[PDB]
Amino acid sequence: ARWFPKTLPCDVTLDVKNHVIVDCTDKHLTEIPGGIPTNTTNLTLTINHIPDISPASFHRLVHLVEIDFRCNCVPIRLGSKSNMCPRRLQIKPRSFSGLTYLKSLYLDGNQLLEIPQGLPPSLQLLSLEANNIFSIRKEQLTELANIEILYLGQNCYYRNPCYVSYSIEKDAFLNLTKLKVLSLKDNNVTTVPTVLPSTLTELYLYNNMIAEIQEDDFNNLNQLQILDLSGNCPRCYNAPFPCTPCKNNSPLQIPVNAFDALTELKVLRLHSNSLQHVPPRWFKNINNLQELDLSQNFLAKEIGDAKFLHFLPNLIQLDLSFNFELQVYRASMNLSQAFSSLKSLKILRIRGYVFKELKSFQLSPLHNLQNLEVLDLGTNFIKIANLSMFKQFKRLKVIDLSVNKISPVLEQLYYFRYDKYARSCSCYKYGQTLDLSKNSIFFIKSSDFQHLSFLKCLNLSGNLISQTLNGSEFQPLAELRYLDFSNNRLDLLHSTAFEELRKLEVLDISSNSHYFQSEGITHMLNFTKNLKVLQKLMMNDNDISSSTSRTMESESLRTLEFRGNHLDVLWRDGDNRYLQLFKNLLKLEELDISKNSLSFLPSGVFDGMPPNLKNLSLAKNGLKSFIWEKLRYLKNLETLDLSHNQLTTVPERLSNCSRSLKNLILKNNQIRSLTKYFLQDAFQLRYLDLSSNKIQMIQKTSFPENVLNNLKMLLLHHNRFLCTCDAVWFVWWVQHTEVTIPYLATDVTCVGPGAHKGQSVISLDLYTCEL
Amino acid sequence: ARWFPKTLPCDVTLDVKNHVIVDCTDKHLTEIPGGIPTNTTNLTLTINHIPDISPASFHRLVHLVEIDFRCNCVPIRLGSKSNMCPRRLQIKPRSFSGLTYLKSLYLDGNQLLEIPQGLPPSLQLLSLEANNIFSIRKEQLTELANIEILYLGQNCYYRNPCYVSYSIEKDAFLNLTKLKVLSLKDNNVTTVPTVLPSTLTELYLYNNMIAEIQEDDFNNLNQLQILDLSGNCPRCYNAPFPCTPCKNNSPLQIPVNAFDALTELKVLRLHSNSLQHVPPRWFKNINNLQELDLSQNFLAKEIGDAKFLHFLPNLIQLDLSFNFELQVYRASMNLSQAFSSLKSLKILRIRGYVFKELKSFQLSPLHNLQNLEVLDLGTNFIKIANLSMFKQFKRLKVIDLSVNKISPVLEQLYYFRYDKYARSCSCYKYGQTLDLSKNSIFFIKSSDFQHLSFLKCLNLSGNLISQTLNGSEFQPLAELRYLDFSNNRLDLLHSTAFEELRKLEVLDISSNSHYFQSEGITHMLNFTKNLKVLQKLMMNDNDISSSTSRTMESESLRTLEFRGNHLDVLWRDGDNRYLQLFKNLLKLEELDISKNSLSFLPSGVFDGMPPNLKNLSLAKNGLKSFIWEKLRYLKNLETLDLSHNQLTTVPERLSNCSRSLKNLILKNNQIRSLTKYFLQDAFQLRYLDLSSNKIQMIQKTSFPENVLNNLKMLLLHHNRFLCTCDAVWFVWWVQHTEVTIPYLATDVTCVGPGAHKGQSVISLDLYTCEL
Ligand SMILES: *[C@@H]1O[C@H](CO)[C@@H](O[C@@H]2O[C@H](CO)[C@@H](O)[C@H](O)[C@H]2NC(C)=O)[C@H](O)[C@H]1NC(C)=O
Ligand SMILES: *[C@@H]1O[C@H](CO)[C@@H](O[C@@H]2O[C@H](CO)[C@@H](O)[C@H](O)[C@H]2NC(C)=O)[C@H](O)[C@H]1NC(C)=O
Ligand SMILES: COCCOc1nc(N)c2[nH]c(=O)n(Cc3ccccc3)c2n1
Ligand SMILES: COCCOc1nc(N)c2[nH]c(=O)n(Cc3ccccc3)c2n1
Ligand SMILES: *[C@@H]1O[C@H](CO)[C@@H](O)[C@H](O)[C@H]1NC(C)=O
Ligand SMILES: *[C@@H]1O[C@H](CO)[C@@H](O)[C@H](O)[C@H]1NC(C)=O
Ligand SMILES: *[C@@H]1O[C@H](CO)[C@@H](O)[C@H](O)[C@H]1NC(C)=O
Ligand SMILES: *[C@@H]1O[C@H](CO)[C@@H](O)[C@H](O)[C@H]1NC(C)=O
Ligand SMILES: *[C@@H]1O[C@H](CO)[C@@H](O)[C@H](O)[C@H]1NC(C)=O
Ligand SMILES: *[C@@H]1O[C@H](CO)[C@@H](O)[C@H](O)[C@H]1NC(C)=O
Ligand SMILES: *[C@@H]1O[C@H](CO)[C@@H](O)[C@H](O)[C@H]1NC(C)=O
Ligand SMILES: *[C@@H]1O[C@H](CO)[C@@H](O)[C@H](O)[C@H]1NC(C)=O
Ligand SMILES: *[C@@H]1O[C@H](CO)[C@@H](O)[C@H](O)[C@H]1NC(C)=O
Ligand SMILES: *[C@@H]1O[C@H](CO)[C@@H](O)[C@H](O)[C@H]1NC(C)=O
Repeated sequence: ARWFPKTLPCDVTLDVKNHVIVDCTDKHLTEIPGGIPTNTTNLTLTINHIPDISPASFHRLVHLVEIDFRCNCVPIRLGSKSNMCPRRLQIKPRSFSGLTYLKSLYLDGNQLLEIPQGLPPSLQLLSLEANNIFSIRKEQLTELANIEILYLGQNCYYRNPCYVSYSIEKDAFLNLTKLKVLSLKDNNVTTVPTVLPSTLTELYLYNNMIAEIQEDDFNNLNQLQILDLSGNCPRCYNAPFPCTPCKNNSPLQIPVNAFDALTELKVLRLHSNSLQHVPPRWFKNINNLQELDLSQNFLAKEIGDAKFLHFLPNLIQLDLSFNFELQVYRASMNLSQAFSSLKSLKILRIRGYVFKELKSFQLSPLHNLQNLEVLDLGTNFIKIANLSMFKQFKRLKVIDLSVNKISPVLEQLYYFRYDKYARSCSCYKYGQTLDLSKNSIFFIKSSDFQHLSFLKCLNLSGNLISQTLNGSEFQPLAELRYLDFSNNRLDLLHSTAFEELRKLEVLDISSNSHYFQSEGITHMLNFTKNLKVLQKLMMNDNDISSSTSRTMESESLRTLEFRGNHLDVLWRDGDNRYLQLFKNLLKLEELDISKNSLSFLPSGVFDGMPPNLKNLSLAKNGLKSFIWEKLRYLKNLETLDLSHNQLTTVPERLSNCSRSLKNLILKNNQIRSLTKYFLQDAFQLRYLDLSSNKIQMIQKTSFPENVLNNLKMLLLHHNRFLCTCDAVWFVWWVQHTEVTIPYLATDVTCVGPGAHKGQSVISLDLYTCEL
Repeated sequence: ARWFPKTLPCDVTLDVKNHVIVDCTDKHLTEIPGGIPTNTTNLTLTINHIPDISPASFHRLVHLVEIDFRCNCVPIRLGSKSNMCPRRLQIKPRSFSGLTYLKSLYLDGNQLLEIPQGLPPSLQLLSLEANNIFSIRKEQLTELANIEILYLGQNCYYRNPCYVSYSIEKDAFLNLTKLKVLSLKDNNVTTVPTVLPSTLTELYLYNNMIAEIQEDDFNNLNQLQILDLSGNCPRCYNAPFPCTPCKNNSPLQIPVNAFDALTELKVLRLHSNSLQHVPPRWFKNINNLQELDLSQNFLAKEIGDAKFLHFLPNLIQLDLSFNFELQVYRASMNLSQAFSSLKSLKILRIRGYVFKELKSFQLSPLHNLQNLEVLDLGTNFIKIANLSMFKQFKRLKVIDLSVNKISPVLEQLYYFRYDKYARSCSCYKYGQTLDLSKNSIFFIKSSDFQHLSFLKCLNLSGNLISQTLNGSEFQPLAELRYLDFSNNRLDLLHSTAFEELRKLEVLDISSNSHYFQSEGITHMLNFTKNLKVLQKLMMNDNDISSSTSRTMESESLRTLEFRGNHLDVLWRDGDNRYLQLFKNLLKLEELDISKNSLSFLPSGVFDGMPPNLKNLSLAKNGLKSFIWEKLRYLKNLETLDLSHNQLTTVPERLSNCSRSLKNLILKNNQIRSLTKYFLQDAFQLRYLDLSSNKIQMIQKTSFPENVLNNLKMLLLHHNRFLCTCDAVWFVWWVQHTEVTIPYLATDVTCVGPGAHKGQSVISLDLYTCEL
């Protein structure tokens, strides 16, 4: 099909407008490759080991609007220790001055000592994060007259130390009259640099050594929308990065008038500034403020008073998390009445207040916040809460009591990571959610959920629930669509478990292995019959090796996850009793029986499958053999996942095994060669992964072109390809096909013979085979 | 050193007396190898694919006392499905008649249709388990006149069906006048064969279809010591193998006088015979009975009466497990007073009686059993037990309440596997043990252990204990030496946790990841300081990535297991705070820090190790690099485990890195070659494992003979050895060395060049390299 093989080790993409995008991310390059198109608008060379840039680098590439050249020499402590960068990136004079249309230049993570000079006046975005530039001088910024976005952070901090204070000359940035975004985070800065251009919308000064704000510091910044001063005078208790507090337990000192000019301010972040008081006067001339982060201060007392809230009627989010007093376990949470001023508030987070008992009235300041959607009281060591108090919170989307000690999306390292916005080189959608995960609930009964019939998802994941559910425990939860009961100890003595949840669409009972791990106890896996609208059942990692019921039954269920169990034991060769375990799941479309130690599949398994099975996984089973002909029984099979097993062969004729099969995943097996007519007449096939096997040769008979050319994708990487004259067809076909084959640059490689060892097949000249 | 290389693919061992033991177990043989020594006494050829035996097989081997030729054609359902046996083993005439001294012949698992004829009269043991011989005729046993031990079981059952009843001619075995042991288990037998020779000591008739015992079936068996009739009329409820009960819920019917002749009987197994009553009259003329198994019957009621116990004053073990009535949850356990007649009883097991509440007086029948050592009341769904009742059981070695629902060694498939004696092809030693594992204990306090100060080991593994231990919870356990607290939710707010256990030698807090998995909670890992005689601490799989204490301290601790945590995060490059975490464990000799995602080791780690570290594991870390010179800091290092990582190199000179190092494990890495002088002057080295790497060449310089010849073991298997003329030394050395190198038969193999591919280096003739 293709007249000229793409030999360039980079992905190439058009988009008309008006971009030619060349992506060489992580291609182990030591040089900018030759042959990059002349029309290239966006060139990405991130994560390679290109030791320099010169006028030759970009000579022909005059239409470049963006160079992303990040992490070609990452600082020692941030980067790989197996392949350390020997010496800082070298940038020779006039390497960029030619690039008349260059709007964006990323040079992060290259150990640069200075702001590269000779940059073109078209430049809008310059990024220099994670270099060794720790002294900014007005003279070096004159080239940046038209610059709008300037990232200078992470040049002086514990992962990349400069061993001195950061220095910024007086008025360094003032004459940058178009600068909108300035980031000087993670830099050992000691004072807000001044005067700043008034054109700024976003100023990031967090994680620095600024002990005081002068009353003038933000005087002219009347366009500023985001200000972040977090992590100056940090709260260091249980900090999981090195942490130096301001001396004398001092807070970051901010004059009461410091923010007066900031009338456009939308976001103010004062996380981890050791604040003991939040003076109302701060917010006098800011009315448009939407997001305020006061997490990680010492505001426990202030939470009970908080007069400043009366000045914040447009505030959408408020974070007061991790303000607890050291060594104190409060009896209760004292929320000021001032919380009732927050007419616009959608999200309130008060993790880590740390208190024993939550009572209904303590939340009364929140009762009339009409727009409140999220109340997050996680990680509080709450021991006692009458859950019925949430009858007054039907309007909320999420009530998060996660990680508490109750008994009758944000990343998991969010509040405690160093820089949550550092650049590297779920049942909420069902409706109202009560997250009780990771608590101490050992016993449940109906009245625990009294007045909570509005709930659509309940998360009980990671409690201690160890009882014989009989259908009486959740009786009030008449609307519940999702129940996450994972990480408990479900005891399925009774097949009536869960049947009171009459609207239940999704049930997770994964990781309830405790009672399935024990011998000669009853287990009623036919409990599914009673749940008439159940769509998805997850029963992963339960170690299930025995069952009292021979069959699971459902008229509704579409997806069953049954991974990490012992069907190998249930289907012990010679025992027929459980071969139809899934057969009466009549609408079942997706079955995951990966990680079940199925070395082999007894005969009967495929006949036993329910008639509409579409997506079957047998991954990670140690399968050593597989009667491919038995796929004939699975008349609606579309996706078959046999990844990570020990198969040594493919079928003689795939078309003779299944007429429906579209996606066949055979990665990570022991396949040494393909059968002579493997894919012959397999017209349905659209996706074939044969990566990470031990294949030497592929001949045309096995891979007919009328089948290959309808493939959306064909994965061949990490095999043992022998590039002799017998491979002439494969090598040609690979070089000239339209079919998408990932990693042709990286990992489609001859292992021999000698001459061609280690070489990419895409680059292979086999002219000697046609003399 | 050796003049003639051992080329035979079998392990060969002398023992003077007077045995030449040739072991070819699992060597993928399709033929009996040539060159087996003529003096061979014991030849084992188990698990190979040798399709026949003939007079050539053993022609020269006239001193053979034993042939173990098991599983060269295992029945379809018991054996491998990837390599099924095509056709039953063929035994030609007169293959054994020469073997005049043959005392033992195992031919199990070969699909034999008949009892091999022409066997020598010296034969004492014949084993034919898992063949297809399901009709025994007196005529075929005339060859076995001197036989003592005859195993005929597993020839007709669900894993290897014959589709008919087993047949034994009248008096078939009678004229075998030396037969001591007869096993006809798992055979679809319908009646006790008669008459049996009176010389029998052991008779195994379990797992069969015998509905009745005739009163004379065991009349003449006055030497019989073991009788097993289990699994005839089985109790089939929650059976995890296919199970057909006798009709009408009938028991195995046994006349009251059936055992009268059995005066020597020591062991009687009546497991899973659906017995409702145990008539005293059975035991009238058996006084020497030591072991009785009555598990898996319907003896719940009978346990409360049990008059038969008065006839059993010499009984050592009694098993009454899994006698519960279906659908009944008794309030209490009713043990007859008759239990007090059991003067000799050491072991009593009553698992699966199934009851709610255990009370002190219910065990009073056991109060004066002076020899009682084990009381096992596991798997009973006990909800309530005042543990102080065990103040009356100081003399016991083990009190097992494992797998219950309390809240104030036997294999895990023991009671419910088909044939617990089927042949395939711990803190008890500290003193008194109370096993509370896998219960529902959510909260502990001191009084829970009142009157239990005698305890040496307590197993709390797998409870729900989720509290902030402060040193008050275990105060009475003044003698406790071992605490298994694994699989709980330890909350280490307080460094005083566990300090009341003043005699504690071993603490397991593994798999208490719950509170270490959460961010910005306190964790006092310095709790170790208070435990003055603590020798071993296990804190595996806790996911530990943060710690409030910088250092762990102990004057006593010798062994710390810290595997499955996140030291990679604690030692994040640039953070120095935790680099001395283990340093003040002054007597630490063994440290396991495998599975900690340590891609690299930051500098400081080895300087941070405590000074007497001997045994270090860094296995399974994905280590991509390792500064070998840093081993100089570990001045007492003896064993270093770097298995399962990604190391590509060894040190230039191992001796220059450590003077103390004796055992170096480098298996499962990516090592492609050895340094020129790798082991030069490494005089301390005794064990080197380089198996499963990618090594092509080993030269003499790297492996000097003065170092090699002090090695206890040297592992080289599963590498990528190239057998060219450059390998001449290695191939010679390997063939001629005394040094133990396992798997020379199986997996020390040339990968090339072409000519020698797949060939063992032991067998390699490289004469062309000296032509
Ligand atoms: C932040 O700047 C301070 C100086 O303000 C650096 O601290 C100096 O570091 C050297 C070498 O570690 C010491 O000998 C000096 O005495 C230090 N001075 C002070 C005042 O502490 C600090 O290392 C810088 N931080 C980073 C991460 O580079
Ligand atoms: C044990 O013997 C019984 C009969 O004594 C076998 O059962 C017969 O099996 C055949 C073929 O399956 C059937 O046609 C008959 O219905 C069965 N007869 C009866 C009376 O049940 C049984 O197959 C044998 N078991 C094994 C495991 O070999
Ligand atoms: C030892 O086996 C006893 C019967 O099986 C079995 N399996 C469970 N999962 C139970 N949970 C459980 O509580 N019991 C006890 C029980 C027994 C009968 C009636 C009511 C409660 C259980 N018994
Ligand atoms: C969220 O920040 C909590 C501070 O740390 C922290 N860590 C634990 N592991 C506790 N267990 C625990 O019960 N608490 C609450 C507490 C706090 C102070 C005094 C006594 C009890 C815990 N608090
Ligand atoms: C190309 O560069 C422009 C300007 O920097 C940018 O807006 C656009 O999103 C880029 N496209 C990419 C990386 O695909
Ligand atoms: C429930 O909470 C757990 C544990 O915190 C989390 O993994 C899971 O995503 C939640 N489940 C759902 C369905 O939201
Ligand atoms: C479920 O299990 C078995 C039948 O397989 C039976 O004992 C029980 O009554 C059944 N109950 C339901 C709801 O299917
Ligand atoms: C050798 O055979 C004899 C007779 O069967 C037996 O007693 C002995 O255990 C055997 N020795 C070994 C090591 O297998
Ligand atoms: C215990 O068991 C028997 C039933 O076999 C009954 O007769 C006896 O009286 C019971 N005793 C007590 C104290 O429960
Ligand atoms: C437990 O029994 C003991 C008698 O050994 C007694 O001291 C104690 O009061 C009982 N405890 C409870 C909680 O019933
Ligand atoms: C405690 O019990 C568990 C079984 O529940 C077992 O794995 C462990 O070995 C026991 N602990 C000790 C120290 O024997
Ligand atoms: C330890 O906890 C117990 C009970 O929770 C309490 O009696 C005691 O005061 C605690 N010890 C200390 C020093 O707080
Ligand atoms: C553990 O560390 C804390 C400070 O981090 C200290 O208060 C405490 O006493 C230490 N405990 C021991 C037992 O050394
Ligand atoms: C390593 O070898 C060099 C050269 O013999 C020597 O100077 C140095 O002391 C040696 N170090 C150790 C730890 O043996």
